[PDB]
Amino acid sequence: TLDRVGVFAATHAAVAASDPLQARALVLQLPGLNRNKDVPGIVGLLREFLPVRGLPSGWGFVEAAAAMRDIGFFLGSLKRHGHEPAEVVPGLEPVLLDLARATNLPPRETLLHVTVWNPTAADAQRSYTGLPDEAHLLESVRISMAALEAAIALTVELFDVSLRSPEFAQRSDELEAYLQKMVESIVYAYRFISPQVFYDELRPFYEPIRVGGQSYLGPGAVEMPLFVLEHVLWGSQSDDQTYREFKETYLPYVLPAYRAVYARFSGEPALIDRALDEARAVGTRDEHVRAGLTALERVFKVLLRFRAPHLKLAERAYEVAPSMLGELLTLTYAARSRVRAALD
Ligand code: HEM
Ligand SMILES: N[C@@H](Cc1c[nH]c2c(Cl)cccc12)C(=O)O
Repeated sequence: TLDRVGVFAATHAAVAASDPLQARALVLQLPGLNRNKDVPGIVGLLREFLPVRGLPSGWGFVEAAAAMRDIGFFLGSLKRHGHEPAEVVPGLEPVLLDLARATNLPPRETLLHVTVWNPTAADAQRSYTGLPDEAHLLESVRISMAALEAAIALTVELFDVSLRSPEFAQRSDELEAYLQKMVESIVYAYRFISPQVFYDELRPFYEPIRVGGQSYLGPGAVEMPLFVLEHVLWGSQSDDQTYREFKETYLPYVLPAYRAVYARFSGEPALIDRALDEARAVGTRDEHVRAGLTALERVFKVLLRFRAPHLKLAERAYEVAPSMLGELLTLTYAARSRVRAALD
């Protein structure tokens, strides 16, 4: 039914199935060490598989990203106990920079490494804490990530589709159905994840680390390239500084394609800006214009069905949240309102 998801999931699975450092049984031991707060043990465990003499030259993106995933869980772990991994692990930083080069991504772990590039089986899944809530946390992202990537593709395609065309409404309705997975993610999180366990036990593992003379943020669903999708959809031309800064902050953490998608659309008006300009020039008595705008409004409706419940979720945990959440929600409502005013 959401048939575009399959190829994305299949590329994720290629990385999930890769164990080039033969680290599976070793990374499974990390949660026990984190529970004991055993920093020397954690370093000693990494040094058991960490390449000291470089990366095998037969490797490609898949193996390098898999290697970054396995070393990566030790990065957030060591920082969680108060230590810069690059300061406490000999030869680690060069390795991290080599993997950042091989994958064209930061020299640490990201959301991608800890979720969709991370195998799902109990005898294989990598984790910081080994907690049920962490298992649930990773799954919440696996629900929607492949659908999100498909949604980005659909958004780029929709950009060049004229509102006068019946394709616009059809494409808009299809983009909605993919973004509905974002809502499924939140419903799943609110049902299965303890806010208190997240804040007290999970969140301490996602702090920044210093590599190469700069700071790199830890894994978060904030790194999901939804912001790129909405760059193209509504936000590219926005003059909100805080929002611009927010997008530029997480940009390095997404796949290179989406960094390129983002670059391509910064110089153009957003989809919403073109669609509304077209609607005012043609008229709303054109049925394809009416259906186009109606379906586009439902796209904004589903984004809000993710974003509003997600704010409550974050505030519930931080009751045990960064204000940008509220600001982004307000912006999205304004965009939806513009689409509504196009029909009222
Ligand atoms: C208890 C669970 C969760 C908490 C406490 C939480 C909290 C937060 C916080 C505090 C931010 C602000 C950015 C920052 O970290 O500084 C944020 C942003 C974000 N989060 Fe979550 N989150 C949770 C679950 C999820 C889930 C399940 C998803 C989707 C799978 C998700 C997707 C996003 C996205 C896409 C953003 C960027 C802002 C936006 O699009 O509105 N989060 N979240
Ligand atoms: N969405 C929030 C909560 C979060 C932290 N790490 C996460 C992971 Cl690893 C998966 C899903 C959500 C989160 C964030 O990006 O910080």
